[PDB]
Amino acid sequence: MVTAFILMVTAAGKEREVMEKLLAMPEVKEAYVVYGEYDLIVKVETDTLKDLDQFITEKIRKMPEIQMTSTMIAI
Amino acid sequence: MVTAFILMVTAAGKEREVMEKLLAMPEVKEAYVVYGEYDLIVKVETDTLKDLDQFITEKIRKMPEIQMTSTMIAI
Amino acid sequence: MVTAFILMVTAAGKEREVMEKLLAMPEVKEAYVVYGEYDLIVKVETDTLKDLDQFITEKIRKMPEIQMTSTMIAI
Amino acid sequence: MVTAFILMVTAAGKEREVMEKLLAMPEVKEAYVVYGEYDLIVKVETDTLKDLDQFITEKIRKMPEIQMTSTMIAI
Amino acid sequence: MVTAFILMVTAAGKEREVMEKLLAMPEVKEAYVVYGEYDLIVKVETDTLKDLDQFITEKIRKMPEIQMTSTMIAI
Amino acid sequence: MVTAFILMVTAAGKEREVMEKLLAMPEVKEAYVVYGEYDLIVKVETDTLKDLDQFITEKIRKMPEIQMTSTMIAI
Amino acid sequence: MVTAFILMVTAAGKEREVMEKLLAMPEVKEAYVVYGEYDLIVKVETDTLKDLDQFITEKIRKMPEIQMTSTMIAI
Amino acid sequence: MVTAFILMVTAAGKEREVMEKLLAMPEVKEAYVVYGEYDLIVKVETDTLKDLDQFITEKIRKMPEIQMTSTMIAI
Ligand SMILES: CC[C@H](C)[C@H](N)C(=O)O
Ligand SMILES: CC[C@H](C)[C@H](N)C(=O)O
Ligand SMILES: CC[C@H](C)[C@H](N)C(=O)O
Ligand SMILES: CC[C@H](C)[C@H](N)C(=O)O
Repeated sequence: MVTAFILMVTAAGKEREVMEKLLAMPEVKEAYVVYGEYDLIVKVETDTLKDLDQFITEKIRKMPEIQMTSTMIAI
Repeated sequence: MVTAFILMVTAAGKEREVMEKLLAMPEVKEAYVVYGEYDLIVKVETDTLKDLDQFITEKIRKMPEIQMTSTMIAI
Repeated sequence: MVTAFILMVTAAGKEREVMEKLLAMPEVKEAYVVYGEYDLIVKVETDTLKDLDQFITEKIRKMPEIQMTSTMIAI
Repeated sequence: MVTAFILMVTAAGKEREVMEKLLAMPEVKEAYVVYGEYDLIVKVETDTLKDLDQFITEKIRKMPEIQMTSTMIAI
Repeated sequence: MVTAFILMVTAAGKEREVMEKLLAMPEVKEAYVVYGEYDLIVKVETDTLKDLDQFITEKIRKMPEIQMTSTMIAI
Repeated sequence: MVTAFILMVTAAGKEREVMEKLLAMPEVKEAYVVYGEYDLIVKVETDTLKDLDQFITEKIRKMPEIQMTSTMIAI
Repeated sequence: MVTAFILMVTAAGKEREVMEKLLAMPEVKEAYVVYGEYDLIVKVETDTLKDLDQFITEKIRKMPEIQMTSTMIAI
Repeated sequence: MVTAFILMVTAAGKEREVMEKLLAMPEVKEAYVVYGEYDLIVKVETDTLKDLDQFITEKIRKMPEIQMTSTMIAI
């Protein structure tokens, strides 16, 4: 199994709507709007790294409101 | 009382327009146009953290001219 | 209640031992060793902001093994 | 007169003692320990740019506890 | 021969579209979608530096889907 | 007198047109499109720091094609 | 299989000697000294994520000449 | 001809002495001590890219007083 945290910067004022969309996805276990350089922190759990790759490319990167991400995979 | 410093990037030709909105807000204690990656730095104070949350999420991040923000809460 | 995520950098080879010490703290709700710029991601919760201030400055940052912390307070 | 905000990263656990030292300097108008990538924010005011550079050089950079800094001159 | 690595950020939902354009170009030796701040990394080779200049300025930076690039020329 | 170098990131494919506009300004002495994290490097010379401040706010920041800048003042 | 690009900053003047050491490692597929903020780019391939972390930990991070690194896992 | 701008970080208090040594090199066309993240900005010109490669790696980065360099090649 894979557990990872994705830190994201979103367009100003869209963090809440983006968070709600992410929370509705099965891969997403937790999501919070936060203070600092990043706007959202999202915890995801997938069966494989390939699945995590697909979550990033097929879900995250197709959302225009998300601008910059940093992913940290638990080990 | 909660004190925080907010770094902001505004749309081109709008940093003065944003400063004018900021300098009319009760929560804004000081505001400066600065050199660098960010256009402005603003020191704000609210009674509680819940109030800061509302202020930043609603009055700052939804301001049309704002493109990005990074808030540093102080101790 | 205040929720925050602490991104940490520990001295080399101390990640695991630091994590076990953190997991013993009542404020720590989740802790993970991760691959990336940061060595650990820790979810903490306190009753007030003043308590978090105390926990981060007097407990967490005083741990000999911890070199850097970047705390993201949740809205 | 030159006004500038200096963001600094300190050795973990030394931010308060550093802030107190800084607060004792005449050029320092305000100083706060903050959450985020940076640990301290300081507002300084000097008569000239020359004096600002001398300040960070003779005082700031000569403080072992201070590890990294970013200066933002106010306009 | 000049070799360079180009880090690129593309518009949302366009990273595959860009990869398809890149993988049809003679100058592209390898191309990968990557995690992080950048969406793709591409290794290119040209006969001369003047050719690289033309290639990057005209075929890469004018590509409609490209939002930002950072090119690292190799020795 | 003040001499400074301004490093800038521009929208992809607009670096040349931005450079031409800057070169036409009396304050600008040299300008080059460059490889790396920055897209343009511009050398400016003004009578006072106040004039440099005005160049940044009234000229640079009103140009939508310019996205992020870093200014280094000679001393 | 996991493929990743590692960008590194080395002590000034030690980049080539470091590159040669890296090139002697089986996990390293290619390596180049480059212009820019980073001094070296290395492409590595390991069977697992676990092995990638062990690689940078046992080899990369244990090289005194290497001062800073940024890893980008390829999808 | 190849033109490049080298952004440098020197050991503390060595900026001026490093600058005078650089000004003596035929490749160096302009050199300035500056306020900011970098200590010096140096404009250099060589007849070919291969010569610049040699100049930066075998001359510049071998200078004991220089700690970091980020070279931006001009188009
Ligand atoms: C609510 C905080 C927002 C999202 C941003 N991260 C900031 O610090 O300003
Ligand atoms: C109290 C905050 C400390 C100093 C650090 N900046 C952090 O966010 O963890
Ligand atoms: C010509 C280079 C462009 C402007 C950008 N700086 C890059 O490195 O890709
Ligand atoms: C040859 C390039 C060196 C290593 C450094 N990255 C620079 O740009 O100055």
